[PDB]
Amino acid sequence: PPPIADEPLTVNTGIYLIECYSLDDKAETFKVNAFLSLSWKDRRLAFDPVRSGVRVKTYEPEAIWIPEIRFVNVENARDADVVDISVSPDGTVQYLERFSARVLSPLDFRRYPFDSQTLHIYLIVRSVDTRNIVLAVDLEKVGKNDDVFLTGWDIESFTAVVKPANFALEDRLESKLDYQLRISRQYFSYIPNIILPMLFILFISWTAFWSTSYEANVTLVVSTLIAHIAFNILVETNLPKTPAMTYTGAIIFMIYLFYFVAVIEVTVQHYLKVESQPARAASITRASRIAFPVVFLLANIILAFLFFGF
Amino acid sequence: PPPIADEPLTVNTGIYLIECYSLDDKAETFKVNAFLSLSWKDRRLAFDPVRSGVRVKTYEPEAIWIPEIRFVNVENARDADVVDISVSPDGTVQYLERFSARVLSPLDFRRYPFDSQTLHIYLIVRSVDTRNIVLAVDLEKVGKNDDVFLTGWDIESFTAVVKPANFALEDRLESKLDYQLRISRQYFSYIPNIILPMLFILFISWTAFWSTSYEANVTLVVSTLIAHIAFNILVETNLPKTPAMTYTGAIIFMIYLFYFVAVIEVTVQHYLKVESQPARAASITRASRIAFPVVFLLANIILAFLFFGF
Amino acid sequence: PPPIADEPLTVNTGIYLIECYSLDDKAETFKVNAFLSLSWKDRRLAFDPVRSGVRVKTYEPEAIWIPEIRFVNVENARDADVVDISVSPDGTVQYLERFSARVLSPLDFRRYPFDSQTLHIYLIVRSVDTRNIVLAVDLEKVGKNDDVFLTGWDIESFTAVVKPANFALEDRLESKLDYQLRISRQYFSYIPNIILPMLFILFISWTAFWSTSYEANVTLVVSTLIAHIAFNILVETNLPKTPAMTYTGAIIFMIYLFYFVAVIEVTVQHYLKVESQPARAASITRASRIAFPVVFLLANIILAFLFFGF
Amino acid sequence: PPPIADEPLTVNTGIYLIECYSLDDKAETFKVNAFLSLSWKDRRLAFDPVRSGVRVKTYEPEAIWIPEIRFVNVENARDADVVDISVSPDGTVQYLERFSARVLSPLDFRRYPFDSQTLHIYLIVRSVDTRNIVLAVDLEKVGKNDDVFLTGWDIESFTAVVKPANFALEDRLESKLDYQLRISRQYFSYIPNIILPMLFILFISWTAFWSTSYEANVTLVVSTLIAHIAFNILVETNLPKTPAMTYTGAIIFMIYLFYFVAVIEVTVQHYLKVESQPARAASITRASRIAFPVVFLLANIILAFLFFGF
Amino acid sequence: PPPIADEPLTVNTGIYLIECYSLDDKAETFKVNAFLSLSWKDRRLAFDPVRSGVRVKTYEPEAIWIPEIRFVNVENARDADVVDISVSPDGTVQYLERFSARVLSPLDFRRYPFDSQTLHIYLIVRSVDTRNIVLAVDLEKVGKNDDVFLTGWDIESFTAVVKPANFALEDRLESKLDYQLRISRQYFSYIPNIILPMLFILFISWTAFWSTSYEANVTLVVSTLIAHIAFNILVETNLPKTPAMTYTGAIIFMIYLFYFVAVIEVTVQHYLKVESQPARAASITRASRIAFPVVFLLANIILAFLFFGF
Ligand SMILES: [Cl-]
Ligand SMILES: [Cl-]
Ligand SMILES: [Cl-]
Ligand SMILES: [Cl-]
Ligand SMILES: [Cl-]
Ligand code: NA
Ligand code: NA
Ligand code: NA
Ligand code: NA
Ligand code: NA
Repeated sequence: PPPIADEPLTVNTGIYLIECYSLDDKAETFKVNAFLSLSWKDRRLAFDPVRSGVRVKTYEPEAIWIPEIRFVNVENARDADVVDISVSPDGTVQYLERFSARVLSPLDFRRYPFDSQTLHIYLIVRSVDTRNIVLAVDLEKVGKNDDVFLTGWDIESFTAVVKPANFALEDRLESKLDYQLRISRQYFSYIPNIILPMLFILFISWTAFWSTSYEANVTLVVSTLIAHIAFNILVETNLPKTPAMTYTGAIIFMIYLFYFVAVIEVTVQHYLKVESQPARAASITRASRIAFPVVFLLANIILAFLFFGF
Repeated sequence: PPPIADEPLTVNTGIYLIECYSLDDKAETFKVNAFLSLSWKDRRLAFDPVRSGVRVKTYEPEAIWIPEIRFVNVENARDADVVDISVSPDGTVQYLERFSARVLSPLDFRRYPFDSQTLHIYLIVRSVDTRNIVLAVDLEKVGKNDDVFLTGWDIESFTAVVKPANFALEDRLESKLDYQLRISRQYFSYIPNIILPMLFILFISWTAFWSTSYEANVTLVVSTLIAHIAFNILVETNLPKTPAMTYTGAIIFMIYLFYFVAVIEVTVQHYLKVESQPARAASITRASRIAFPVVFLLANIILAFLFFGF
Repeated sequence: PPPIADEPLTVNTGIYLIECYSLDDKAETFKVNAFLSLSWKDRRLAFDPVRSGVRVKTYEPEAIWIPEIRFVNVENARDADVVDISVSPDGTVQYLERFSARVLSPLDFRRYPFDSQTLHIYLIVRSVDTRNIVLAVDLEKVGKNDDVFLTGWDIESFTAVVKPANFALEDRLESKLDYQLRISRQYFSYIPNIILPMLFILFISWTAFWSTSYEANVTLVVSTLIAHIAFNILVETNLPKTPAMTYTGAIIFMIYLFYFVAVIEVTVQHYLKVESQPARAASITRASRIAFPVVFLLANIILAFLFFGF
Repeated sequence: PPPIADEPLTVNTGIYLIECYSLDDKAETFKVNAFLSLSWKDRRLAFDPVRSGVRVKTYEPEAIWIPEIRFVNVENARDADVVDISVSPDGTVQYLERFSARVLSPLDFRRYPFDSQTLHIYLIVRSVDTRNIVLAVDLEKVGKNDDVFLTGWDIESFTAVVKPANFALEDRLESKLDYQLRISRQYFSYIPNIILPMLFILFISWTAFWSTSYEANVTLVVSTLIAHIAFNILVETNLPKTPAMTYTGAIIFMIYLFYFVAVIEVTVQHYLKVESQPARAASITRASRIAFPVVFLLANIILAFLFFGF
Repeated sequence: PPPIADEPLTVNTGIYLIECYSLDDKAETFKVNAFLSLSWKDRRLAFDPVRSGVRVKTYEPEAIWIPEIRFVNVENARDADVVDISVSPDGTVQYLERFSARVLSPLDFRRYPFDSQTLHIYLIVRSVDTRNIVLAVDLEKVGKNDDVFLTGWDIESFTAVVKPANFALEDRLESKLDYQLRISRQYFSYIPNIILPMLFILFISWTAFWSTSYEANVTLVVSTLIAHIAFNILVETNLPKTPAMTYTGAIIFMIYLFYFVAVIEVTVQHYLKVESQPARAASITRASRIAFPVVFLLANIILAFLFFGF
């Protein structure tokens, strides 16, 4: 029994995150636990304060027409839980439900660890006989409770883009709001825990340049390579999968490449030494001692700028 | 209380994916979140626009006969959620539910990474006293929302094969539509991340051909073999299980075989050198230096053609 | 309000697997998605075709007495979903529900990979005042849809043992049918993927018999042992846990035993060589070169016959 | 509407395990699938066999007063499913529900693998105006179906301690029965699969005592130590976590300690040999050859007795 | 139909943990299974003991007004299960439900293993036309059953902070109680299982200081480094992820740093020895033998005090 008039029905909306949690990097989902606040005008149940004796009149949800607002990027039926429905005398209705749902928003991992994400929560409504359109009421959208937290993330801001998207969909108009939760990662624990030790085991690999012992060198470079793979396995949890070209993935690939050309160098130095041209051998090792750290430092700087300064 | 007439009842159907997600390579399932749109003629509730005063008359689902359309390859009861039921005056009924369900469709991994899949969603309906038959209405089947995504996949097309399958089943006719979601994988991140490093550790194993030191060689080939297994463990996540003969599984098996015959070679060179026939030894190593990369490049080319050009 | 007469009430039953899936080797469960078809005589609602005008009369499940058929080995409340209830005029009732449940049936892993399993689905019904007994109707038990699949398994047959088990249980008779889904494993992908590489790394271990260098030998045998454990970790996914004495577990244990006695041999050859009896040393190695592969081939043949030919 | 009389209301209880499954060593839970059988006297619905014409009168659960029996150590709302309620003429009521629930009972891992556990299922009931007390009826408690199984466990016995615990709780009497499922582990598969290979890799470590080559020895002892950690990783699944001092944890710790003092020994032998006192070196190695296996055998015997004979 | 009077409505509350379980270090959640006890005055259903004949009058939850108390930090709809509602003659109502819910409370890992946590359970209630305020009744808050246990934790105390938080929220007053479950970890099993073996493999690394053999030394230090990473992988389960600067993470990082500077030392000793200044080489090794254990002991002491004494 929808409200009837000469104009499209506007439904004011607001979201208020009480809790947000479980940012699943793998499934690209995150659970949320919030207030939904709908408000719209329905003159059909507008009433008299004086004859009825009360400034505001509450109703059970079965009793009156409540618009079919629905989340779009939500993986399951939401845990709907009505908290209040109250009608002002002019027929404005104010509805407030608590809800929780796991939301599906894509994450972009290219600048990880130093990435930042912008999670989305969409809301559609579909038209009936009246055209129907949603819009944001900011006093009730200021959705962050002060206690909200994503462990490992700084929660920058919770806002909504005020202009609804409206479009044809299976021969009816539909209106869609985009709420946005913006976050940036807490990278620094990674420096002690991931980047420094990989660099250490890489440096141990470079020690072989001051050795001339081919068996000491192969044992050196290849055993460090095993250590490197083992350690990569150790931190495999903090290196989420993408089809995309990640930054960290880049520097890691580059490290495998350094293990490779170090093996090539050790082999060349041993071949030259075996062919009785010790001069070229020890010149190539003595040169490598500068070359490897430097080309690394350059390749890191290029690769850093290429992802961040671009 | 089914509609009654002289003809089999046709039910027009349409699906509209709002979101699809969670392509679980292991379980061969994928979750989907879509519109179902049923439409069929029921003259029994056909009505007069003029006496009733309205062009279209809505009904609650309890009120009227709605056909038992059911998914076939769905792992659980679907999260049904009716959005609209409306009746046109001639008695055509148009029904629209939102639903989400994890769908079970087999995946074929033989050409992985470069595979493509064609996920299915089946729809049966079972006959009552009237014969009952489903058919696709394309204006409401054009199921992709522009925002649909499977991370790591390009979503090619969403279509339905218009001819229903109809068949006897426990002494009743049944009608079955096959909707098809076609996808191809985003392989390229694999090149930096999986194939190149395996090839590097394999090349490091081939370095042993320029060495004559048996201890340097065993340490070389066997330590690279450990590194190889470690690395295979590292990417174990991106190498899904099959009973079938995979392409990537083929090249991997072939790599183990190369580690084996390299060990055989190193051993032969050392045995020959120990038996005072250094000429045959260093001839076999000097030969290996060409043979190994080449037979590899051939064996890869054969193996590639065998899976792709066949 | 149960049907009343002078005889035990027979309930005809049938199962029709639409889908089966998720054979969880760990939990020894497997999900199934099928038709249940109950049929039984109730003269109390037998009726007149002519006065009522219809050959068959449908009823909602609340309206009439439907026997409490229940699965036994099912881990949760089943997803019951009634599809049809129809009454023939003599009072025979034909009931058909779609259902899905994860079923608990033990698996026997002793001959794995080459095992075969026989999953079970039991059905009990408990007596009221009438004695109650189930029995199978084969036309509705032929439960395989042609599309049914367990990835990695050939689905041999779906049948039911026609004689019910009937027994006292807490002072009432109970009747129990046993449906049986028989399957055999798709082993062959394992040969390239598990058994050949383990054999290769074992052969690399045997290379040490042609070496006399004690450091080359320890590095050889012990580094292959690390590789072996690493590789076992790699395929740990395809080696399911049992309290029972597995065949594959046997050959694996035997491989560890071969690494051990190879270490013992290498040590003996080195001790003999150190005590100035080179003849006994090189005789023991030269002997080992035949002994190890042979005793292996024997021990595998015995072990194979012991599990399969017994 | 509770039964009223001059005495505390006794409720006879019985449990009948139809299936038990999913002994989760980690969560210390286990799922169970059984009969609950309640029986109690209610004269208010006692009735006349002759005027009513029937020996026993069934009732729907809504119709009459059924005591609030509740499980204590159960992690979720139980899957309640009433099977029968029947009233004898004197007013004794016999109630029988099927149920399944995952139960939380602590496990004691100190003697693992050879441990045995005693899982619990508690039942409380809370008093109303009548005092209320539970007690066990053994004919309906004999809860094992012959088919019950916990893979990897022998199921010793299912019994209940007949004396209820009764106590004040928030100003009301409460009665609590403790049913007990006793089990002992199937250890033997562990001998081939865990303990023997660890012992082998440890013995390989002791081989170094017959070597004087320091590089051979460090490669020996340290490479076996890597193998040991790898293998411990391989069986990490069968070594469940505790805050408590496990037996298997003890022997494992002791093994690490043996790797350590073997490294210390190899180092001392090399230091003595380097300081031109070969006599003390080879005396210490020759002594170690006996000492290590022996102190191990003693330390294992002490440790075994300390956990089992204590 | 809320109670009406001149004062804000107080609702007395109490929680009684029957069981608590599943402390998930990763998700920072923990399941709980408890009593909720609400009590509040409603004169509208106050009644006469003498005319009605009973001291206390029970009601079904549908019958009367029960306040919307709701958990805040709970991840799903709670498994509500009403046990009793009883009304005293003056109109005080006493309500008691059993419930279970997984609770979301952050954990602080900085002092792990030796950490202690303080889990929270919040309770809000939102105002209607009457102002509404919660407060704790201690006789019914004493929530620990004697049997409660978190394996690996000592359960210190269960209490509630008696002063409610009250605040504006979307134009209504809200009241919020904070129950607190305090716990401290059972660390000691970690000493045999994690810290001692890491220290052992580190000491093995220090053995290299008494060796002058560069190949023995590289094999020593780098192979212990592989062992260290392997072992870290082995205990990866007991080292939970944080964005924060953990203590155990600190000592682990410091251990990687010791492997690094030990490699640097071994390299320096070999370079000095190669440049014909053996005096400086063996002086640096002989110095290292004291330096490494000492700086370690200091750095551990500083690090310990920095986390604990600060
Ligand atoms: Cl050399
Ligand atoms: Cl050599
Ligand atoms: Cl030698
Ligand atoms: Cl030596
Ligand atoms: Cl040296
Ligand atoms: Na891992
Ligand atoms: Na893995
Ligand atoms: Na694995
Ligand atoms: Na593991
Ligand atoms: Na692990």
